[PDB]
Amino acid sequence: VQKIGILGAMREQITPILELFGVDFEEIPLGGNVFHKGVYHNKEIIVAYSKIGKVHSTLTTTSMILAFGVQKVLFSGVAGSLVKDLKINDLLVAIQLVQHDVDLSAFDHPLGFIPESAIFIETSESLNALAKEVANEQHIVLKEGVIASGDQFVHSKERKEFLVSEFKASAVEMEGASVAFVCQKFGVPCCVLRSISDNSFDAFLEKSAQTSAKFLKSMVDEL
Amino acid sequence: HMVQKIGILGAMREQITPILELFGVDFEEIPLGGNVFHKGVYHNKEIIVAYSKIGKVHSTLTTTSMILAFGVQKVLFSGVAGSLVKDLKINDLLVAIQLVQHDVDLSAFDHPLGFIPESAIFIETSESLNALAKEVANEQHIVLKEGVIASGDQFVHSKERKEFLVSEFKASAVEMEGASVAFVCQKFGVPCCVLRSISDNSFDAFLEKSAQTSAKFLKSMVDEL
Repeated sequence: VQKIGILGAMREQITPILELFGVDFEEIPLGGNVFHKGVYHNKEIIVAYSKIGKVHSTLTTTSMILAFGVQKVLFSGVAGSLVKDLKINDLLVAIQLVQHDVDLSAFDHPLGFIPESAIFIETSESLNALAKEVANEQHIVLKEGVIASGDQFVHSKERKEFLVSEFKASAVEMEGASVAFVCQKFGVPCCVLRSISDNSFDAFLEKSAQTSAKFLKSMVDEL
Repeated sequence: HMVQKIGILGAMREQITPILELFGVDFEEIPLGGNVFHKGVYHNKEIIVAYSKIGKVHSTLTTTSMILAFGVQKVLFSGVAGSLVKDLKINDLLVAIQLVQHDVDLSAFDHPLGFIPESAIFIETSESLNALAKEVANEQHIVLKEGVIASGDQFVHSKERKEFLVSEFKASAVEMEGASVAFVCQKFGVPCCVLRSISDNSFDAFLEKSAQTSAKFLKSMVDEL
């Protein structure tokens, strides 16, 4: 059978996903997290909220793989734009992700680099081409970019500009890079999608929750 | 096979062969998620040893695999740290009573620095493993200090950052993996003890030295478990 992981970066994204898929979902607790497991079109679907920041999101993804056997992972959520051409409500597919807060510069490593790893983590060529396929069939503009992730909420103009000079990043958030890393380590194809959320707010989040559930279901139908 | 199983993590790859050697039994190598796990039997326990790799995502991943894939019920975590206070000097051994993620910053939503929703600023380790470390250090006339340990994904070297960690968190030392391991163990219900040799206040001689010291200490703890 197929086994597919869907991770949401905000708790409010989860209900809209379960309801769109239509099938019953068993609630299953493991290590502080909650995993929703259902059958749709004869595939196992595992859905969960990541929780906040890199340790939380690493734990959730690691448990999704080792405990539920998911074979592919789809991670939606929200990011802040760092460049003018990226406007509120654009959908961005991450080709590369960087942990922006990593600094081993004292040992002569460049910023973002950990030994036995790399500065930029790649996502799955096949899932990304399918997202472009889904987006075209649905008349959505899907833009391509580098996402930066870290355990700070980045608001200041100075930190934003450093992220663009050093990593060539388009957008910023808190979980993406850790999730894509874990998937690489286990040889599990991953796709990370973000709707742009800044350049009064619940409405933006609600709607973006509804439309991401639709886009993910459409990727699953093709898988 | 045995009923009891214990995980032993090292924050430096240099710490592993001394540990494997001192326990003296045969270890089988099991690769998983980019990590290598050494599985052996000593006394009436299965022992699982692994290097954590560097920083918070690495170490969170290794611990989760150790708990989930090999069923460890207790975890002992050794490595090196930097001093933040004057009475903590090179070659001291320190037990972390509590741990904090010093780099977390959600102050834009009015959260105290270090706090993440659904968690706490301070993560706790095992009172009973810590009192055991203390009993062992008495028996062998070894110095074991007790303190708060700060972790984050930057090698901290400036005076401004060191003084923020003291004033904000009352930390006594700083390193890059402790808080994340104590956090995961907490999430699964697994008692955890974190032990650090102080590396500051040549580097390699200090390392080969401390790896021997800490492997003896770790084995002294298991012989009493």
